[PDB]
Amino acid sequence: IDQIELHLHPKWQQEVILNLRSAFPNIQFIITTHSPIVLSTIEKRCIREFEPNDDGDQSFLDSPDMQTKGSENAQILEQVMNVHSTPPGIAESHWLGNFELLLLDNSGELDNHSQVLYDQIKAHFGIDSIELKKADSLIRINKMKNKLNKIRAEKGK
Amino acid sequence: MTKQYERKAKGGNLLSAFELYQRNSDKAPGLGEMLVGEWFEMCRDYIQDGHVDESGIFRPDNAFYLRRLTLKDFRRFSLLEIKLEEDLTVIIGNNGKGKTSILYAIAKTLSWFVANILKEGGSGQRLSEMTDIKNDAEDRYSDVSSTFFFGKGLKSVPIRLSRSALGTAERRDSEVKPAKDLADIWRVINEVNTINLPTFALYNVERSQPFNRNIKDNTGRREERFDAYSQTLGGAGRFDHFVEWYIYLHKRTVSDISSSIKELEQQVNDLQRTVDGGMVSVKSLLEQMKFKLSEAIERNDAAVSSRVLTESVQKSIVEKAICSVVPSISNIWVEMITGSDLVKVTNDGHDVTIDQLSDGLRVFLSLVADLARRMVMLNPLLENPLEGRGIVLIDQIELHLHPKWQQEVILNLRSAFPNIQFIITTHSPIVLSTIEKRCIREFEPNDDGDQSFLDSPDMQTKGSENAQILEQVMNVHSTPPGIAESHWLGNFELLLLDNSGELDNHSQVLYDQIKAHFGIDSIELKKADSLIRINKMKNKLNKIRAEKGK
Amino acid sequence: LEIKLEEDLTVIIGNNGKGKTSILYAIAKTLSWFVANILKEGGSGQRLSEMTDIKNDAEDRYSDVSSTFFFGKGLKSVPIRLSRSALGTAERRDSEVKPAKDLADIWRVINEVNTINLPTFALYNVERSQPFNRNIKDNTGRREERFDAYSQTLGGA
Repeated sequence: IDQIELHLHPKWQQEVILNLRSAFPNIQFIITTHSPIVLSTIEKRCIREFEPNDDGDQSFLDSPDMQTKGSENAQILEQVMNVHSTPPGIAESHWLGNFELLLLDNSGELDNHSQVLYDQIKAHFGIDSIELKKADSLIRINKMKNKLNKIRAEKGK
Repeated sequence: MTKQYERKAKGGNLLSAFELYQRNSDKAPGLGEMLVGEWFEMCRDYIQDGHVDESGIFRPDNAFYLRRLTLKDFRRFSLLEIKLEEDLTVIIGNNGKGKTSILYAIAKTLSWFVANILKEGGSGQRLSEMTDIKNDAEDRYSDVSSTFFFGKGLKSVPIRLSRSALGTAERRDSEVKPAKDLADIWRVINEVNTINLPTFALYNVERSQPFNRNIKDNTGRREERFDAYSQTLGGAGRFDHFVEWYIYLHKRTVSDISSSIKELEQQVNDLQRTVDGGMVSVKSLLEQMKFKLSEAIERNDAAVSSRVLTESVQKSIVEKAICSVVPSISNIWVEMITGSDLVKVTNDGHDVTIDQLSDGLRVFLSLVADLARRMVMLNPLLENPLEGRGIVLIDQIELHLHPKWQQEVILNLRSAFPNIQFIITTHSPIVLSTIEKRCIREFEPNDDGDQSFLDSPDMQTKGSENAQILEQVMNVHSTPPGIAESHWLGNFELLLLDNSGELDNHSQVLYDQIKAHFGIDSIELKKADSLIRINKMKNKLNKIRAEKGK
Repeated sequence: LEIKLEEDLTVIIGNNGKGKTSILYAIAKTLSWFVANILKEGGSGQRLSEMTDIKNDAEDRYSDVSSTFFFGKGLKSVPIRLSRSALGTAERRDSEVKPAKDLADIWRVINEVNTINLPTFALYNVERSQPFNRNIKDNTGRREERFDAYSQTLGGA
């Protein structure tokens, strides 16, 4: 079967391999795919991984180092398929990294540009977004660590 | 009669000026030439007028796009309305939800535009009665409605396509008169003084076709401007027409007029100097040669006289589109060394022909190549023909593409084709991670066709990650439910939560089994260690609180 | 390239232009000999083409596809080699398919003496997802014939 995930929603990719291997238990299936959701139902020993930087001169075709059966699809996408979970072509992806870099570039406290970009993150992702949740957790951790560093360096002289 | 028509034409409406143009076209020439000329020139300024922005991209002042679609008793839908976006609209949902059906309805609507641009009083495609009518529908007829927008002059272009059942004996009619009027003004201003026409293209999932190199019967002329409307809304792109057109561009960067002129004339003159005594027994070949020379001295005069872009800059613009959108390809050419004129592409490294490509780097190549070809033929008066108006319907844009290249397919398409309104359907969260929430029209999973409004998701998908988009927008879990190994972290969470937080025998053997299945460098084992130490931290804080007070 | 396919399920992953379709196509060309010699005595399966199968940078101008099958402890190795030389070359390379001929001849002979269960070889390429028309019904082959089950079982859809 070449590209078993053809035209299938990622809800029927979670069970296509299990259904096929339960109905046809003695057929040897040899299958190609581009989907971490299909790979999440397949053992690591059943996977033959092509390296991204090969020229066709490799003498073997090997399994990954990560057990994919039962793993998260984002973890399989990052590790097995060598693909970012969050896209690098979108400038809105690196906003949280630039935000925490700006927080460390300050004294750990919020200033004008970091507050503007945090409001940008707020108005982009929304109230219940986990990007905002990680952003406010970063604010809490760095802002309280400022007072920790101050109270430890007061007695250090 | 025309006293308020002149004011309506001066106010920024082109239909009234078109009516005065049509009334004064068959009037007395000479003295009446100036008024019909200035109203025609006003219509041409309204169509052609636009400006480059600060980004260097041509933006027309009067854009053309579909803005609202209504399906009544059409296929699985009872009554549904979609407010489509100006630039990108993504339709997502489960299998058998109706996303290939919305694109089919929009293609049936745009077929009338294509047909009435092509021919005066042409008839486009219409709805079927065996499939398009809703089963167990009490009305026994279906219709689709579109409300196209063509600037401030035409705020609404209402088109209805109706069809009754196979034997219900009704005469439901399609309202295609504003489509007729808009395509008729496009055709008449084009034939008087050529204008940049809009493109319409449908790329259904039956563009995954085996490539046959020759298959060359292809009835029609591949250089004529109204060949970009030939089989455009029919599923597969005409990649065979593209490769013949590209071969003709390669052999028209000097070496085809050479063939039509020099060798044909020299064969004809050799026969003419042979037959100076007459003698039909070799004069038989000569009349065939002279007729072939006449046939090739046609199909060239229009190519020189009706030429706005030169025949090499079209090739350069098409190559720029290919190597800008399609990721692995970096150069594309035609080589004639063999004598079969074969097109070759450059992957990462090696130079291979089009037969030896993949089936996801060739299908996407055929899509981009056909769309760039149709825009180059249909938009000759621009410095970049890909900054042209149109509507393109792509069905499952993420077809046969690796998730590395689904992260940039939409960005490349919307960066190379800025003025196309794309109306796509996807099945992948990698593609939706690069698309804003307002461009997404989802179907709920608990849907049976009675809904009347497709709405955006509640979370922003642009810049979000695959796990969160897949769990909240696709509404499917990251860990698969069918794999019993995927519930072990949750079971470990419950067998820690019910106890105080110390590892008992069952929690210890579950930790050992999680470690043995996943490994030592796994997110599941790291998360289990984090839960163990935060529950020990909870117990330590509770013991310190109990020692402090009671 | 050397592949160590699993007994039950094997999944081949990688980018586009890595050769997974080529691997499945090579296996289908190998299994066509088994299918054709199950149907007809002295039959011939498909063979590698001269235009696409040979590498464009091959210095030897021939291509080999060497498969090794397993049929129990009694017959542990069934070798089969599909070889093809380049077009316009005086040197010609033959294919050694004799163990495949022997095994499929055995299957056909035992079947025609006393009816046995036959293995199911199938390829499901991207060549599927063609549109369905109910009106195409006229065909030759008598669909209820058991050996009609091998009718176009490989080659795509």
